[PDB]
Amino acid sequence: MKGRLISSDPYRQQFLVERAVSFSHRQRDCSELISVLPRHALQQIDGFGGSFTEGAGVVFNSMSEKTKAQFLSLYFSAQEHNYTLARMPIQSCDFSLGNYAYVDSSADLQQGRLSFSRDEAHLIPLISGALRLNPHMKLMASPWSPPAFMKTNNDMNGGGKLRRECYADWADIIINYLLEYRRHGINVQALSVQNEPVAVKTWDSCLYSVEEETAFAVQYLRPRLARQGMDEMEIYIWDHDKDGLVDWAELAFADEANYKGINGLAFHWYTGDHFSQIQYLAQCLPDKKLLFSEGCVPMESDAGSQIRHWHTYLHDMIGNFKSGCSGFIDWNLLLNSEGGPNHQGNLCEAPIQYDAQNDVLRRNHSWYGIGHFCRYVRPGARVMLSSSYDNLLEEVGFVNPDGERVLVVYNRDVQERRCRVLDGDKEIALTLPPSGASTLLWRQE
Amino acid sequence: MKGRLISSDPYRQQFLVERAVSFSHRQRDCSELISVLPRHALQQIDGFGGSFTEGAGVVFNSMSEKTKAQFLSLYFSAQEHNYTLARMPIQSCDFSLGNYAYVDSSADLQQGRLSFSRDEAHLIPLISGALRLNPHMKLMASPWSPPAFMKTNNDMNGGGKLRRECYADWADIIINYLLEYRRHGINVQALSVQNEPVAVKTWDSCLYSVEEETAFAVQYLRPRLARQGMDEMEIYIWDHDKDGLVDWAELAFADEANYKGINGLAFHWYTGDHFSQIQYLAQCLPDKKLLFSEGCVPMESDAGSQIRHWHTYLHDMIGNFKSGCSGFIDWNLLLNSEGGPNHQGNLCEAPIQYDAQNDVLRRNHSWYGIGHFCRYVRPGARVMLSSSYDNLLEEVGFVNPDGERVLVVYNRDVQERRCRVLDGDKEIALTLPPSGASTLLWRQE
Repeated sequence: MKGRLISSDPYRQQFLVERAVSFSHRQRDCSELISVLPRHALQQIDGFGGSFTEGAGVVFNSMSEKTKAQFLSLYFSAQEHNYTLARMPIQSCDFSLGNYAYVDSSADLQQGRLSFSRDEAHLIPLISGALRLNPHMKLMASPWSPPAFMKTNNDMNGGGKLRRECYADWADIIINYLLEYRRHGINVQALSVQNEPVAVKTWDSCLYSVEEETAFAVQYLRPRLARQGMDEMEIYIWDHDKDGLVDWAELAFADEANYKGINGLAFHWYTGDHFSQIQYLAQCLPDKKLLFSEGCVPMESDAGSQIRHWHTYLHDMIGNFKSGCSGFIDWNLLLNSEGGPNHQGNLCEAPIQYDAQNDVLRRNHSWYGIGHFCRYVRPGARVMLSSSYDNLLEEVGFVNPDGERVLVVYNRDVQERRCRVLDGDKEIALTLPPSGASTLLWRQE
Repeated sequence: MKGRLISSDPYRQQFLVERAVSFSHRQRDCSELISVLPRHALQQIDGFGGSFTEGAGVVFNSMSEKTKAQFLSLYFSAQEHNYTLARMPIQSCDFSLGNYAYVDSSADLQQGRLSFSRDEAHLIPLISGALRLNPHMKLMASPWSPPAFMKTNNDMNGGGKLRRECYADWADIIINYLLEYRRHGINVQALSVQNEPVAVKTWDSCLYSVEEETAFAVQYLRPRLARQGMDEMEIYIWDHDKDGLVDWAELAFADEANYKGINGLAFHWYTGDHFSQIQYLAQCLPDKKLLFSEGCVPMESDAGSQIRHWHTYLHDMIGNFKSGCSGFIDWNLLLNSEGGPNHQGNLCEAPIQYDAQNDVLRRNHSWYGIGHFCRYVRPGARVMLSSSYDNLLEEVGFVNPDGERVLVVYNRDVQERRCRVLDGDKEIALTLPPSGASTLLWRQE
């Protein structure tokens, strides 16, 4: 039995180095093992990707044609990151030049006058470019806030709630958003009712109780989607941090109608690991999807910033998938050198950043970290059962649809560590430097 | 809502310090949380304990009468560790003065000439003393090796296997052992077919294929136990390290006869964490028990060795229970100053060691670590759902039969760490020093 080993040694700036390797008959000793049992498959995953925001779009539009091509190939080429998922905003989010909605007054609403010109200039070009490289990407759309006049606070920023008498109107706008994008060759396959429905932000935000969020999904979105023949659309709820996952799910799915009309829950990583809540729901709601929909790290200039970011991405991804996660979607795919533009000054790092002045593209550690997963695991693959002799050696494995085994191993220890990947009567000894990560690919004999 | 907090700092050696504490209404911020959901109960646990071996018995017998009482109280008093489980060997194990069997020729067995002199002299006195403090202890017996003449290698040591024509006779000896102990007021409630059935040791050992081990349990042990009115006896298989747990269970429980006659699997920690395998079985075999039956650390006198031992016990215990474990049984309860007696020089540390030179008893760090669990969690308790924002802050919670909530938290980080235990709309902020451990006790309002 043989395979391919892709190894990264961040402290030496060595990333995704591939080389041919071969397994050997296993030794009797059972120490330092990372046992893999490909025959025992767990949950199915839908893919990996990042987010298209007005900010990312504006930065993309500012790239030279040469850079645009390089950027798109790096992320969407089947020979590179092969991104298969994506998330985008319905109207403005903080990563926009400013607030914007598809309709700004009750009068324009009544007269049916909507405007998508802004998305057509800032978002669609980037999305269309990506779709050219991978026309089969599964796209998800989520709102940060309904138009100002449809809210109790008359402001897209600062929280507030959707006025009860505007539920139908907001749902109708979302349908037009979908029709608008379909006209430009962009098909959406998933939606979330609202980004962080329980959190007030100084930027675009809107609050919904669990009863309100689920009612909007089942009573308003579902019937309309069906009438448009968009029955297969997936709808996710929560779309917030992992600490409140179980509490929300419990309340939401207690109602049979919600269980039937909602596909699963989306979650973020801003409050930490909380992997146990993903696992509990994976066991209680085996037929629902638990999607990681957003995460990012701040801009930091100290010596250890890149290594810390590397850890944050790998640690959360491995834990999520080992716990029942159905997919991974990073936040902004791209941002400028300072981590913008953001209309509220909430600057953040993105795996790829671009400097327009010198027309220089930069790949941060996180880009390579995500790569240990996305470059090798395909949509439809299932996580496989595996175990590690030491929790500091983080690991998770998958079996692609074609049977290819894929194992990701990350050493969070501050020392070089060893392990023996054991698959039945075959094994391969690996040595990882501190913070090193390796992806092993192989097929049954 | 009030509670009790028991805190330990292994470096400063301030163990199990208790103080009254109070929860406060939760703050809106959701960072640094260890979320607990008592309403969601997981697996039930049977208790905590240690092992009685000839070695431990000899050391116990060597103590002064005052030290014997101190020792017994520390481990079995309801006001101390309150051990509720125990494991002991059927015939000799490595922690014995030497090899010994209850009979050594088919002729003597045939005529009922068995000898329990050594058990009566070295094991029964210790066991009886413990039973005096806790008459309801759940005792488990496991063999390391059948008599030499019943094996293919005619040696209790060095592996070999039970001769097929001796299955009935070995089973009878086991029954005789049970009747011998019963006549001495000692009732056994559980058995394992063989200690480490796939491992050859320089000391007492015996190999069994999974087919052989299960057949012995179902085809020979069960019938005999039933005819003696011991049908309630629990039988465990595997009784080895966690790395081969799923593989063995898969093969054993594929047969209906085995599923109906075997109560679960026992396991050790000698090859590392491998927590995922416990979790997988907890999901696939929800009605079977996954018991941790043995573990110990070697004698080590280098700097910080006590902290490492403290870590080993707490880390494995927390991981096991979070993953589906039904109980904890430590290896030798007591050993001499050097970590013996052991007839193969396999010296190990025990939570309590006795120095016969000056009649001094010493409690190692591991004793206190185990206490964070055993002094507060009662048999029949159920693990509760909980999650941590940072897995370096290891934690597991329980709900005792009387409703008391118990949360164990261990900080494996190298710096002081903070966390907010969140129970519904109530919280309590805790600060743990490096390697610190805390047990929080409380009841619902």
